Amino acid sequence: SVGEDFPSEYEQWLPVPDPESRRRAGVLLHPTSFRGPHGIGDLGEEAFRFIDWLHSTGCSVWQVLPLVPPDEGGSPYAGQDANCGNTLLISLDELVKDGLLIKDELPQPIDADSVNYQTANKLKSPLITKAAKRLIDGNGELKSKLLDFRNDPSISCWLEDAAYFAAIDNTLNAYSWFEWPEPLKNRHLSALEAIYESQKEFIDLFIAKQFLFQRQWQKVREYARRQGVDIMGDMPIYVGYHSADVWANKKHFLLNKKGFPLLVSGVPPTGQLWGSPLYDWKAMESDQYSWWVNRIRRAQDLYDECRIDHFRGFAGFWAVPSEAKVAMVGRWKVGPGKSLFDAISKGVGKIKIIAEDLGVITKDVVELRKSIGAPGMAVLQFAFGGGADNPHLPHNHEVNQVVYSGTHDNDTIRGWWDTLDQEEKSKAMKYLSIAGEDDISWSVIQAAFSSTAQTAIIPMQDILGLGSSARMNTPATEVGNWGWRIPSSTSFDNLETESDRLRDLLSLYGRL
Amino acid sequence: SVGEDFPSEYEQWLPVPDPESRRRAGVLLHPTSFRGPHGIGDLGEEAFRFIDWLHSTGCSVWQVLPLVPPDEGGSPYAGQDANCGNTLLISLDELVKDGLLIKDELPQPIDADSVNYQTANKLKSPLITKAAKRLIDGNGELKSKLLDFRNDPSISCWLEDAAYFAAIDNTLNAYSWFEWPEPLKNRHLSALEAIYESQKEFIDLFIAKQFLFQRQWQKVREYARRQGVDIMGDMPIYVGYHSADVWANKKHFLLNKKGFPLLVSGVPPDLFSETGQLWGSPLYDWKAMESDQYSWWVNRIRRAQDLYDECRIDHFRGFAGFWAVPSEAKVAMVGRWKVGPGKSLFDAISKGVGKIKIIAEDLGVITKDVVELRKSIGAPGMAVLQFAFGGGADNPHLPHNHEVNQVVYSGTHDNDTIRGWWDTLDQEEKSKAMKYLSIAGEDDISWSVIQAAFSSTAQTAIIPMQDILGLGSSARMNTPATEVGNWGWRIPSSTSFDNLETESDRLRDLLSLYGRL
Ligand SMILES: OC[C@H]1O[C@H](O[C@H]2[C@H](O)[C@@H](O)[C@@H](O[C@H]3[C@H](O)[C@@H](O)[C@@H](O[C@H]4[C@H](O)[C@@H](O)[C@@H](O[C@H]5[C@H](O)[C@@H](O)[C@@H](O[C@H]6[C@H](O)[C@@H](O)[C@@H](O[C@H]7[C@H](O)[C@@H](O)[C@@H](O[C@H]8[C@H](O)[C@@H](O)[C@@H](O[C@H]9[C@H](O)[C@@H](O)[C@@H](O)O[C@@H]9CO)O[C@@H]8CO)O[C@@H]7CO)O[C@@H]6CO)O[C@@H]5CO)O[C@@H]4CO)O[C@@H]3CO)O[C@@H]2CO)[C@H](O)[C@@H](O)[C@@H]1O
Ligand SMILES: OC[C@H]1O[C@H](O[C@H]2[C@H](O)[C@@H](O)[C@@H](O[C@H]3[C@H](O)[C@@H](O)[C@@H](O[C@H]4[C@H](O)[C@@H](O)[C@@H](O[C@H]5[C@H](O)[C@@H](O)[C@@H](O[C@H]6[C@H](O)[C@@H](O)[C@@H](O[C@H]7[C@H](O)[C@@H](O)[C@@H](O[C@H]8[C@H](O)[C@@H](O)[C@@H](O)O[C@@H]8CO)O[C@@H]7CO)O[C@@H]6CO)O[C@@H]5CO)O[C@@H]4CO)O[C@@H]3CO)O[C@@H]2CO)[C@H](O)[C@@H](O)[C@@H]1O
Repeated sequence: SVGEDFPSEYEQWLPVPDPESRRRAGVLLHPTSFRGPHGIGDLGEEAFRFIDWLHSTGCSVWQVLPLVPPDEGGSPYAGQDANCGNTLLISLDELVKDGLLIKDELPQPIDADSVNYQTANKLKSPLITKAAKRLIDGNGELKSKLLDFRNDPSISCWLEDAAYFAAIDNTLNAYSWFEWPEPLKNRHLSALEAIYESQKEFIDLFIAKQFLFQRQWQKVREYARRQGVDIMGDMPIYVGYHSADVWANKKHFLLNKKGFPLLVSGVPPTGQLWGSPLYDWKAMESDQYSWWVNRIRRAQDLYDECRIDHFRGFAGFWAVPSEAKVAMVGRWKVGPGKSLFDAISKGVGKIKIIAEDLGVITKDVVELRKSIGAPGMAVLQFAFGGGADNPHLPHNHEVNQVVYSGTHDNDTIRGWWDTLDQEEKSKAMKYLSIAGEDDISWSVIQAAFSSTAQTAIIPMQDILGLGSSARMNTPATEVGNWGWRIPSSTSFDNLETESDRLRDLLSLYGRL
Repeated sequence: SVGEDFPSEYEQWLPVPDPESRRRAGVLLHPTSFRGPHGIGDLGEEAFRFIDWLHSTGCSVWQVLPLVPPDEGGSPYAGQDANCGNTLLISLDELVKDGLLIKDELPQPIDADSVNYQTANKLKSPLITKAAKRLIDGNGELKSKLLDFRNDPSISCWLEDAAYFAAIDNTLNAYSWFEWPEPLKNRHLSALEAIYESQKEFIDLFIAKQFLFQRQWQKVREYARRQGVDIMGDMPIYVGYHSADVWANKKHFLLNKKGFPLLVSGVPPDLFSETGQLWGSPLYDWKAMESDQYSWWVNRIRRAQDLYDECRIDHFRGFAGFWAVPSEAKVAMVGRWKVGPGKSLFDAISKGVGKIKIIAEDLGVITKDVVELRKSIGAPGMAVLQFAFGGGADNPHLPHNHEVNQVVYSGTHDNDTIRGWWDTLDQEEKSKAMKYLSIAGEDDISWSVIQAAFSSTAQTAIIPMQDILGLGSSARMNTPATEVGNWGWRIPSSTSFDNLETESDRLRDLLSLYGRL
């Protein structure tokens, strides 16, 4: 009532910081990059030591690339399945702790300054198989947990299809499932029954290996939670054609009557022809988008938060005739928009998505992102072309946003600086606080941390001040990517200086 | 619909910047500070030269302090009236252009490094009176404009009361209107009639002088608009007791039956103040104001719209909740918090006046209701960089904590200059500032802070002229709670707007870099 006395509590009725608005920082590091003797990083001791080091710095987020089974080139983005984990991340030493291997069975260490997948597979897979076999042949607590995992409806809704798909793909010599004999191609019940009988061992071992992955990943996730670290995963909007995701869900994709894609993914200008099948969004509507709901439920199972690559495809997507050799001959199609996210909310509750929204995007993309409250991205490596309206410049950043120095698709800051255009360089020198070129990565890190963006993420390569040899991926190249590992001599114990320097900057910019 | 082709225009359907979100910068400079021969700055040629210089820098806002008639110490915040203009800002040269003075009547120039009000009044007021007399005695276009001004209902709703109040205050030897004889104190109709008869000349001259102020100020404002410069004024939430604002609107204030205030304004002791502050202004009877749809405040805002593009309101928190001290108290601690009018006030203003552009002065420990009210009306608050380096990294004045809908200052008229502030800064705050700011020579510390203001996400950055000129503590405009030596700063006599090209270039370069052009 106007003019009357307030209660005496008035003076303590102060604004409270919303815990959901807490400023934070983190590190982008894929677990393949961890040090160790078995040819690849894994979910063992180095994952826990990394989490400890991250906690020591004051960082509270760890971002990974997709954890799916990669292709032969190591790519997390050409996954063999959208929901399975990369079994080569399984730690042999952790299997010893679980009693499925004995210490004596572990292999002699190998030099692998970079990940060679074929070498890691040859070394580790026989032992992961032996552990899985011991698991299925036993009858204890661990076997009982395997059964709970296998019979859990939110696991079984993708795992059985994944395991049958893999067993068929293992048994058949064929390019893709389009070439499979009709009863297998089209999942006839008695054909699938016959596959279970004839490939029973393969199927049970595949499922056990997914269990072992789940168990180890979940231990890592819990450990991160215990040390005040959230994990942010990565989910590409599209899935590959030759996958259980498509084969077991044909009606949910734009395929012809023979199961061949009608239209494929890409972006216009030469633009890019990615060549993935496209979702049949109208068909998906008819079962309240169950396929996407299930995918998000799996993402929730693995990660605290998730980046979706090419988030713009939910508003509008480029569709290329499947017979085309290039992208420029396609059409833009209307995406599902907020009705998809409404269905997800109804199905799964609150989600934490990060929209990858880089490049030329349309007004509908921005409106959709805002309507669901998702942050977009700023990337400082992109800030110094054009004028002062570039959205990647700090003064243009938004609070509900994730700022990066760069992503896995960019060179390291040092490498980027090396090849940078003179006009962009002179510009960067005005915006950034730069001392020696040796320390350019720390200039950019400081600019990221000084941002109003609620979350700042730095690649481990930039914290280590590494050059172009440490770049994780060069887009559109098909060899020499995804192999970077933390140098063999750099232990998390050897990074106290870097931790102190990070912590000092987080303190200064209110991210602790 | 889903899955179908978009039109072929799709790829050009790009996000458009909202023109209302445009980043900008500006300068805080009160017109008394302009150079010139008559003891005080004025609304003549220096105001136009300043606008031209400001335009050249890329700035698009000019902020002033209240333009009201100040007290004898020069304070714009102890105004004699809430709506009148300070007639000492009237340019004598502009009166010559209007044919109301001849060049020969102008006084010999005086050296006045700082504004002395008594000196300016003695020099200028007789000539402003002579001009006003010539105006009222004439017939012609200018006389016709005077009549239009006087008979305009949105002028007359405050000007007639102001003019009668001033005529009585002139005629009577009394401390305040509380001491006036009852028929004058209480505005008896036949007493007011008698005053118009006996003080007709005074009243007509007062009104003419307000006309001359309005004419000159409106020319400055129109010139600014032509050069792409918005003017931001300043309106203190409360008004003084000895004013037409109170005397002519007694039922709108918390007064007793004798017209003495029941409760007066202040703030209580704080995290940052052991004793609070007793300001001692009368308080609004907000309940009574609600009953006529806040007509007094609607009229005040209409006058603010007439003078300014946008307006800062000092102690905006008083609209949500206000501290009320028994008027007999010698100490602020004795009061209590009362419920303010909240958004119903702003709704009434919107109905009465349309869209307004207010800036909320919201500094210090404020309550959740203040923040919610400010946000509900879309008003920006303030950040002041001089306050940013105490406490930890959650300090709201630090750039990383700035908001878009906000006005960032290096400092205000109540703060020292940046150079002066730096000189006396606490070693712990200084070390902190040295980490956050980009500093070259310490002589150029004001430019470090300017850069930090411009680099902010805050939509508007405002810099005192003293900081552009890199001046020290001698150029501080006001020291709060002191009663002598304030409000006097003038631009050094040597420094002309024709010789600030380097400063203009430097500002423009920073505005370009930070997207404020
Ligand atoms: O003419 C005859 C006449 O002459 C004289 O009168 C004249 C005056 O002398 C003259 O100056 C002039 O006055 C006028 C002014 O010019 C004009 O500007 C106007 O001024 C008004 C304001 O309008 C009004 O709002 C008010 O302002 C007051 C405040 O009410 C008061 O509280 C106080 O605030 C200041 C602080 O004290 C000061 O410390 C600082 O605060 C900073 C702080 O330092 C900084 O750290 C930061 O703080 C954060 C903090 O970092 C963050 O962590 C958090 O804290 C939380 C904790 O962490 C938690 O643990 C938990 O506790 O919660 C807290 C809180 O959430 O949040 C903190 C807050 O954000 O930021 C702070 C700032 O935000 O600055 C404060 C603001 O200045 O002091 C101000 C200033 O005084 O009053 C002034 C007037 O005093 O109007 C004036 C006219 O009325 O003209 C006069 C008339 O001529 C004579 O005096 C007179 O007697 C003669 O008759
Ligand atoms: O395994 C077998 C397989 O191997 C290869 O395939 C693999 C790939 O090689 C490999 O890279 C990997 O790809 C995946 C990738 O790793 C993932 O991150 C993910 O990437 C895709 C993205 O999700 C998706 O969105 C898209 O992104 C591309 C965009 O669509 C394009 O438009 C384009 O956009 C970039 C611009 O070209 C570029 O210029 C830059 O733009 C910035 C400007 O520089 C800057 O000025 C600023 O502009 C402002 C202005 O300043 C302002 O005034 C105003 O006008 O606004 C503008 C715009 O805001 O800002 C711009 C940025 O905002 O950056 C743009 C963003 O990058 O390129 C994008 C990047 O490519 O496609 C990505 C993939 O290309 O998913 C990938 C796919 O899965 O894995 C592959 C699979 O293994 C072979 O290629 C295969 O053939 C082989 O079969």
